[PDB]
Amino acid sequence: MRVGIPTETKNNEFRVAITPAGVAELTRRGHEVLIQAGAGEGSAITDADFKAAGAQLVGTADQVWADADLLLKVKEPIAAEYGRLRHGQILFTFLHLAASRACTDALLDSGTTSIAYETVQTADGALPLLAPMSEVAGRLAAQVGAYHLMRTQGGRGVLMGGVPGVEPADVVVIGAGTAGYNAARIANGMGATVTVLDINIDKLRQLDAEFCGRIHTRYSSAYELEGAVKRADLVIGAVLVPGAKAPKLVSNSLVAHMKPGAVLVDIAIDQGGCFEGSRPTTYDHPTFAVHDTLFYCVANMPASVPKTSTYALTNATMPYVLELADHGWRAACRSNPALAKGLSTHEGALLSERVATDLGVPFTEPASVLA
Amino acid sequence: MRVGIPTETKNNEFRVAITPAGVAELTRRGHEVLIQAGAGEGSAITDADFKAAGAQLVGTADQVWADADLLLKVKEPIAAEYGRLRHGQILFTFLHLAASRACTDALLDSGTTSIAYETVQTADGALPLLAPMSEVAGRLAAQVGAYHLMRTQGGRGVLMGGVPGVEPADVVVIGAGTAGYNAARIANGMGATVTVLDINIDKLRQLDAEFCGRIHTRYSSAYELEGAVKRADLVIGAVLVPGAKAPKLVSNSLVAHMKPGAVLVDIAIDQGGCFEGSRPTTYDHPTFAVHDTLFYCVANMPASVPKTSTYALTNATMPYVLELADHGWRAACRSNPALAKGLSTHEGALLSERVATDLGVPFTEPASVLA
Amino acid sequence: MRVGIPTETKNNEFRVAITPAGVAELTRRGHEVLIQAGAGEGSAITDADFKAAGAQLVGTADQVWADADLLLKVKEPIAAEYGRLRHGQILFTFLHLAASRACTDALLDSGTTSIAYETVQTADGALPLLAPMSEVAGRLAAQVGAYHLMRTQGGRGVLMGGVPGVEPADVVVIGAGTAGYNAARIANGMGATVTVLDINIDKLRQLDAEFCGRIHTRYSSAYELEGAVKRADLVIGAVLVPGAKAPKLVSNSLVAHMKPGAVLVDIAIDQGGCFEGSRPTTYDHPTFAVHDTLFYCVANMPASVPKTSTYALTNATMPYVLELADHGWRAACRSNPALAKGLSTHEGALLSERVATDLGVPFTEPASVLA
Amino acid sequence: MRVGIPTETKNNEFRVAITPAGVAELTRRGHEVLIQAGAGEGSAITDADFKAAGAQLVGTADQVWADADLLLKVKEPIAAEYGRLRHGQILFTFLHLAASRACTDALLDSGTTSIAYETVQTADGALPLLAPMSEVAGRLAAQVGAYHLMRTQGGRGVLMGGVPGVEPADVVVIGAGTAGYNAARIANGMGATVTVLDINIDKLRQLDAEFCGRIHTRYSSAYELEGAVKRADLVIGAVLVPGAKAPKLVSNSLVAHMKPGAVLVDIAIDQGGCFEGSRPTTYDHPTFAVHDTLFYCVANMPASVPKTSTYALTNATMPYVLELADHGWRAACRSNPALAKGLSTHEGALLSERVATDLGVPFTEPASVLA
Ligand SMILES: NC(=O)c1ccc[n+]([C@@H]2O[C@H](COP(=O)([O-])OP(=O)(O)OC[C@H]3O[C@@H](n4cnc5c(N)ncnc54)[C@H](O)[C@@H]3O)[C@@H](O)[C@H]2O)c1
Ligand SMILES: NC(=O)c1ccc[n+]([C@@H]2O[C@H](COP(=O)([O-])OP(=O)(O)OC[C@H]3O[C@@H](n4cnc5c(N)ncnc54)[C@H](O)[C@@H]3O)[C@@H](O)[C@H]2O)c1
Ligand SMILES: NC(=O)c1ccc[n+]([C@@H]2O[C@H](COP(=O)([O-])OP(=O)(O)OC[C@H]3O[C@@H](n4cnc5c(N)ncnc54)[C@H](O)[C@@H]3O)[C@@H](O)[C@H]2O)c1
Ligand SMILES: NC(=O)c1ccc[n+]([C@@H]2O[C@H](COP(=O)([O-])OP(=O)(O)OC[C@H]3O[C@@H](n4cnc5c(N)ncnc54)[C@H](O)[C@@H]3O)[C@@H](O)[C@H]2O)c1
Repeated sequence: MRVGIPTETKNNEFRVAITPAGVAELTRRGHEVLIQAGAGEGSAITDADFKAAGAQLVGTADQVWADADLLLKVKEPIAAEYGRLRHGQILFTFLHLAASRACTDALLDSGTTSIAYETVQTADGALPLLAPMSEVAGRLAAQVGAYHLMRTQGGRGVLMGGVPGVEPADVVVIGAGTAGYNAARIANGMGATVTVLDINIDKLRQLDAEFCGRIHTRYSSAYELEGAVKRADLVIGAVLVPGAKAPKLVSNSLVAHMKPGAVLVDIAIDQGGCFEGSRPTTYDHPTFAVHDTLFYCVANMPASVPKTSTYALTNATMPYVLELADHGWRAACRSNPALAKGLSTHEGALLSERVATDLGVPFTEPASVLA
Repeated sequence: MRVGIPTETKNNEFRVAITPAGVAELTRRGHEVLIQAGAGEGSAITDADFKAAGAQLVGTADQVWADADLLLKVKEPIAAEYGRLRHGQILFTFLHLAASRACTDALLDSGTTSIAYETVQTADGALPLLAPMSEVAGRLAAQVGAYHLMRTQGGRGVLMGGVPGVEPADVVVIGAGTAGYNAARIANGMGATVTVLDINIDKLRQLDAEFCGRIHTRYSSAYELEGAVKRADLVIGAVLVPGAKAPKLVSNSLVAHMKPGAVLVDIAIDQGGCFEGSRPTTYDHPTFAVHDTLFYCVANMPASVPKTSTYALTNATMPYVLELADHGWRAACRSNPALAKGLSTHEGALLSERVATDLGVPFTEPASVLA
Repeated sequence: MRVGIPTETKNNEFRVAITPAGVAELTRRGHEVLIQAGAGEGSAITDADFKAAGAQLVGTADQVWADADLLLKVKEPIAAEYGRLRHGQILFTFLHLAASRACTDALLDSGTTSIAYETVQTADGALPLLAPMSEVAGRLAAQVGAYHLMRTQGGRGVLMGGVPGVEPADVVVIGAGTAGYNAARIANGMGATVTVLDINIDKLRQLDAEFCGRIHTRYSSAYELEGAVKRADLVIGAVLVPGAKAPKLVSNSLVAHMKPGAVLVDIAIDQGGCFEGSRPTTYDHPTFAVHDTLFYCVANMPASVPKTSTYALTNATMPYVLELADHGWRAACRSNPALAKGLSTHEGALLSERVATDLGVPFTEPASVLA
Repeated sequence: MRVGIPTETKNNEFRVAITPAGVAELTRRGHEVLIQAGAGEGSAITDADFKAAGAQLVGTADQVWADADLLLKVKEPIAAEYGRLRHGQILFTFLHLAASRACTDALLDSGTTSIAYETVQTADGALPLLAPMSEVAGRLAAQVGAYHLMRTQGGRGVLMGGVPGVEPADVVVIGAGTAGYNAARIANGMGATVTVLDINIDKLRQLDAEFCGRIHTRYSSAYELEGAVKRADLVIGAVLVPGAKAPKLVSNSLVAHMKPGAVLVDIAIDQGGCFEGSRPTTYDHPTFAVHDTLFYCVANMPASVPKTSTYALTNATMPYVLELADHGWRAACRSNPALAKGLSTHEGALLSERVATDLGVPFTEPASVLA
């Protein structure tokens, strides 16, 4: 089997979907690894480091996409890449299909077989391949939120943690999962007063236990959500139902009642946004205004700390990459139920129910492709 | 007596030297309070809020400077203000005289009588008027340091706290006083591994006690400083000898051997900078490069979070402002040795020994002006 | 049924496989309990204490081995005990068969039926009978490691926790399971800077959550493993694949590049050792040298704190002892899949797959012995 | 002035009274530094390291003692060194004179001028040169106490921290000063339940605040002392009255009522011992028995971790060494009242009142030697 990794083309995307250690393991097992030259440059991995591990460097993107049986990526295919999608080829990357009909249609029309990092799910309900990017983004959201709270950046001009005698910032985190817990933890470490909302009370119990009383928890009812968002300096949206679109929890009329200069960071923007006003932005133009608040909506957040995120991602992905490479996609998916649950696309068939329900028709096929 | 507060004119300076509560106290005691129109706008204090407390609003800066016996500021007089300096007037603000020959010269030449906030010193050695601004700055340094470590900003692209399985950022703080303790505390809260250096072992003992083992402490010898700074992702300089220039502890050749994309935040920039390459910068152009590292040297740091810092500052200054207004400068200074230590300038005489020795001649007069 | 407990014969083994409370439960249910006189003396349990609970005291070891249907021990049979092994007898103890061809062969040849404490495994993957001994050994490892770091015992002469102004010891723990978590917790409590490595990222996540940032986590790749071990003063090997031999993770060539006087504690020595140079030692001669480092390799660790470890063990084992005594071995194993997983040996058949593949041939039989 | 450092001669004493950084400072100021060849070897400081800093290496001890105006040591002169004591020479070291009539007499008869590290005391009551050795010894006491609690070393066989479901060791620390606070902190970090006693309630308050409820505090009356010691597994004596002999707080009759295998560590053994049965031991024979308990009585404790303790000591002593070298002993003592408090001996006169009243006659002279 032939494994390809191309350079990420999305705006400011510095991650790469493999490191030399991973190349070494693949080649040890007799697979060939093709890598677009310069693909690891964002993450400070030279073409030479890749070579030394047994990779064949290739001059252009086109030659990675043709040739490769298993295409490993970080982000979803962008428009300019739709034409590179092949019929007898496995695509393994973050897809976020429920948020992009165009990407979904491009996968279905090309007949490619695709597996989403973010829907790979173990029996206990964890998402081990999203988890590490949720950790990075949760932590990032508190830092960038803290920074944009300065007057100098258009925020209301309060210091996260206050100083003795003077009140700290008021931070609300919607969602007590991986990203939410990490956002809350960092925000609390900077001295903010932190409140997190979720519909799952057990998630609130764990948070309550972990910090004794320090992080406040509220049940995420409409009343309770409005009360907290109204008073907040910084709101972080970190909500998920694993493969689904993402509920609109904060309306524009709500934001109209917020303190001027408040900042809202929508981690749930890949996947759709959990604020009504959310729209994907980029690291070049990260923010925009909604009634006197400032919105921060970068899809692709982990990309700005590639030294951390590249390693965090590939430590998690490799064992699945190896299962795919050794056994081919079906069989890997028959042996590994968590990998099966990541199956999204095959020969024009939409294999994920949540995506299908949210996208209107398509219509599912379950996993009678697994025969 | 007549108390004047003008609008701050330094770049991006949003603080104001008094709040309504302070105005009300002054007025209740029979003093007149003159305030430049719009002085509190940066801090969200309206001209109307100031009136309600008993202040006379004045259309121009010039009328505040002429007329006021006691002039309250936040920052030092800047060049455009040198001509406003008067002979029979008390100026109470942050001066940082050892770092500016020009400003010292202008104070001497005008015959003004000046008290520096930053050299008001209690018997125990504390600096109660600097302390709140060192708190804000120390906490800001960690925040802005974390942000500039993103590849997106020119930094090396590591997340402060790392994520499980991946190392965190390596933070070194030079100086374990108010600013350095606070920078250390926030850096630690964001999950960084933190080392602080000082020549004062007792300061190191306190920090060791407060965080059990969590914050590492190193005795600040040349060898220990070089070792730590070489390995650092973020270096925060927080050194002071109370009225003095500030030693150059980190040489350019040392920074030549640092990791590419490291960031150095020099909180000791007012006062002169403790890195050899430091130079005062502004919120409009905060950073610049030195051999592949990024330097951050905003004099003026607390200005960006005025909602926090204006209150933190005036909570501390008000009792001293009251002593000055009720009794006049000599007598206030005869009564309160902490105030006497802040005496910098009177009728062409330099009253501060540290400033004097550092500025070359001038030559001290001690406080036989207190008669 | 008749239950026998002999005196432990291994070097410095002070534990006993049962306490008076356990004897009393067995007796209440109509079983006979035979105990070698003096078996509880290492753990401060007198012959009289055992009598009061309903035990028959027996003068010699031989009479316990013959006579007893269920033989409860703490350690594996040693060579002088091979001749005591009988055909229609249940042996329940720590076995570690993958580390001893001889002990395995002796059980096979004797036809005895044996269940290993260390492979009794519940549905969630936990090893409830190993666990309390991993807690003791993990906590012991940090203690004894701390001690042998003194120059006086051959170590490099650094204090675990340092003192303010001076760096602490650098501790690496390989394996984030029960013993690793416990070693890290105590090492950290003593002020050391602690890094733990594992291939299981979820175990890294738990450890990151429990101590906030305080215990560092590193993904266990060969590169990360080398980096960390090279810099360490104390290395603790706590790696564990349930019934298997144990990977050699630290080569002799690697130890040759370690700081002189470093100490390596191999908790995984029962089971084979995870350092290349490891070899079982005893409490009489616990350490030996390997290239200027000091190895500590006591199989048997919990034996030195029997007041703690005898109770910790028997609190966990008793419910399983009761099921075996009441129902006999098959039936107990038919009803309790956790107990079935501990089945090692019966009438010349090796019942553990991991042991079988590690020992070369033998060849498995699965549990068609359960009929 | 000429400064000499000889090799420490006490049993297992691996510390050295100076480091290369200290030699370099002395040399820079125009002083001569003479060092016995091999003096730094216990602390891994080579003869070459000392040369590079400007030191003259000397072949024998005798030549350091003759020749040197200022003689810097770590331990007190031992008997084989009494003949080396000279008239016009400053001795600066740990003395513990109230515990040795012989050493005192030898200093008196020789006419030497001696300053004790342990009685150098600042205005606030702190002992800055003792302090770093009390930190090391306090942390060591918990480590070595933990170790000797193993049955394998004669202790009762309880693990410091217990394990879930089983009780931890019960630790009592007598004295809540530097060593006591440090012993408690490490004991607690290892999971023991820790009670500390002192007659100074404010020290009890500090310790209650620092650990919230976690470290128990008891007022040290005879009733409370007996109650706590009777129930303890580990007792640490850390009591300290600055220059005095040290009260016998724990009688032999009391130890007769202790649990068998209990361990008593007498940190206050330099200075005389605070247990009736205490007697100075060495690292070669650290322990002895007293009524079924085990006593640990190493005078000299910090010597086993010289990598830590040499730096901790010399970081504190250097500024005082510099004052002595530059100005000579009187003058240094006239300028620095803290140094004056360390004055012990001059031309046959005993200058310490506490030592004098404890040793019976001698008789004080105060510091009319300072003229
Ligand atoms: N592109 C990026 O920069 C990036 C990176 C990582 C994660 N994310 C996104 O962050 C979001 C959350 O990620 P995660 O891994 O923490 O998910 P998670 O599965 O761990 O947590 C989701 C949590 O949100 C909660 N939730 C669902 N509906 C809710 C509601 N109506 N009100 C309050 N809480 C609700 C759930 O109960 C759950 O506890 C996802 O949309 C994910 O895609 C984005
Ligand atoms: N303009 C601003 O944005 C701003 C605001 C606040 C404070 N500051 C500056 O921050 C600096 C720190 O102020 P602070 O209140 O924390 O001071 P502080 O007096 O409380 O502490 C300073 C510490 O530096 C240590 N130090 C002195 N010399 C040293 C050396 N050579 N090596 C290592 N440590 C040394 C001292 O021992 C002391 O503990 C000052 O320069 C102050 O002016 C700037
Ligand atoms: N005889 C004794 O004194 C004594 C007592 C108790 C336990 N032990 C030994 O301690 C060892 C650890 O036991 P435990 O109960 O903690 O086991 P555990 O299963 O709870 O955890 C072991 C950990 O090792 C990790 N691991 C496996 N392979 C790894 C790899 N190659 N790199 C890094 N990590 C890896 C696993 O992921 C797991 O998290 C076992 O060998 C056990 O027998 C010895
Ligand atoms: N040689 C060594 O290895 C070594 C090293 C360092 C310290 N020490 C010894 O440790 C002892 C403690 O030193 P330290 O630096 O912690 O002293 P310290 O002065 O900081 O504290 C000693 C404490 O003992 C308390 N104390 C005095 N009388 C008491 C009484 N009768 N009952 C209860 N508490 C009482 C004091 O109140 C004080 O808080 C000293 O003897 C010191 O010499 C030995």
